[PDB]
Amino acid sequence: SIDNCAVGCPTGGSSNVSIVRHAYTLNNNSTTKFANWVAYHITKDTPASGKTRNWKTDPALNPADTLAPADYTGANAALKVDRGHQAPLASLAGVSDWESLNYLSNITPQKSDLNQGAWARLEDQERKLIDRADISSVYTVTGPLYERDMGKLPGTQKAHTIPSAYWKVIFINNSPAVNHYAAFLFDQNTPKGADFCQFRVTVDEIEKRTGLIIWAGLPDDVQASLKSKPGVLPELMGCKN
Amino acid sequence: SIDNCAVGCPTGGSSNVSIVRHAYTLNNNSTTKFANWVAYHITKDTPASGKTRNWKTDPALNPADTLAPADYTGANAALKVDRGHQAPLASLAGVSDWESLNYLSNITPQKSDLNQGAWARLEDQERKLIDRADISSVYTVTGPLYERDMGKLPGTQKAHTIPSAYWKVIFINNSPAVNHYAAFLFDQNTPKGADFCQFRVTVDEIEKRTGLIIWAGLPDDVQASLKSKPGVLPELMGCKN
Ligand SMILES: [Mg+2]
Ligand SMILES: [Mg+2]
Repeated sequence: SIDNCAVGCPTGGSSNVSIVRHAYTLNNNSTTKFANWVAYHITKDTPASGKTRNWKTDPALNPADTLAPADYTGANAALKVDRGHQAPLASLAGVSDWESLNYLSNITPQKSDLNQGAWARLEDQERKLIDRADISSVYTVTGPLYERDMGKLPGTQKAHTIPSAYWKVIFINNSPAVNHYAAFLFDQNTPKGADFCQFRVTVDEIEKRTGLIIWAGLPDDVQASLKSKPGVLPELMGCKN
Repeated sequence: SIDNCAVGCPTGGSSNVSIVRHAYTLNNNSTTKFANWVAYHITKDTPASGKTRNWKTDPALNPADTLAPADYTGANAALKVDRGHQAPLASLAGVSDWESLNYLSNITPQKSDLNQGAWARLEDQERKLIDRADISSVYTVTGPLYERDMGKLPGTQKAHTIPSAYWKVIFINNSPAVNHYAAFLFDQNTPKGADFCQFRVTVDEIEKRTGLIIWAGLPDDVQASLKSKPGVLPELMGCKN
């Protein structure tokens, strides 16, 4: 009865079952130890400011299939990474199970310059959409790419795969079949001062680089036509051209 | 009240009053003798096939400010023009005042190869959008441009100005602030076999060329951002990239 996707959650994730919460729906990867995709639904009632960050192992997963807080010891000193959210805390922290935004199934080792720079500026504009009187929902899917070796967390002996990039696919209101949409993709090494508007892509490119089908309940002809066309939602988020 | 525009009818027309019908809202030009813009609203109840075409002077205008059927005599032979509709007959003739679609305020001398070629193929895809289950409206504004000398109807002594081009701006459902949109512009001499997908433009180009502001009730920030960005509605009409 919780629908975080509206037009069908993504197919193609490594796990056949996904975790469904009020905060998000997530598909875990027991090999990489990170979520393949995280889908969430911002409304006027979901943002909350100032919540704290008590990182915790996700209790719904086997502990061997995800990370624990200990696994991040030394990671910033070794790799210049932060504990980066997939589903964003401030946009969703009013939901009834908000503490799950700080479960490590919703976190990856994200380079600090990306986390605190363009990724954060995109989060801020994504959240600001919901303040518009005619925007009642923002539906987003976000996740990693795994395309080059980014190193290993020094604080764990677990096999894991740090992402090489992160993407976000967004639409407003009811469905990308009728409503504006956007897709963005950022390498881990994105400079801190980068403008997030320079990282617009198509949904098709993200699918091709992930093995996923996003918005998988849309009709075939809608998928074929809109997924290879960059959307115009970024123009409402301050972007030009 | 009949609202054929949803987000504000255009400003900048030469007439300070517009004619409002179920079939369309139009703003006449008493100098050119043709409408500056015609706005219309397709719903599932508006299409009707096979209607007849009794061209008639628009009774709501002064006859000196518009054409009469006699004014078209010899025009096809001399100029290779048709009596081309602005608001399209087959998309709208289910409404109660449908014969007004064949009033000459809704007609211009439009080259036959445009009327019967790319302009008709765009009309067909525009009308087909309303068959999609999630599309409940198509709102369109269309009109002429006057940018070069096109010659004169041979069958009249009235002063008039034949258009050199035609434009069409389309969105679905409630508002281009949240819903897909399109804009197209075609020279009179567009080849008969042209692909209408090759004539996509921005709304800003049409405004700068016409002197109008389309969708004039939108907030300033929405107008600035979307009017310089080509829309993605054409991808649902069969167009690629
Ligand atoms: Mg972050
Ligand atoms: Mg026609």
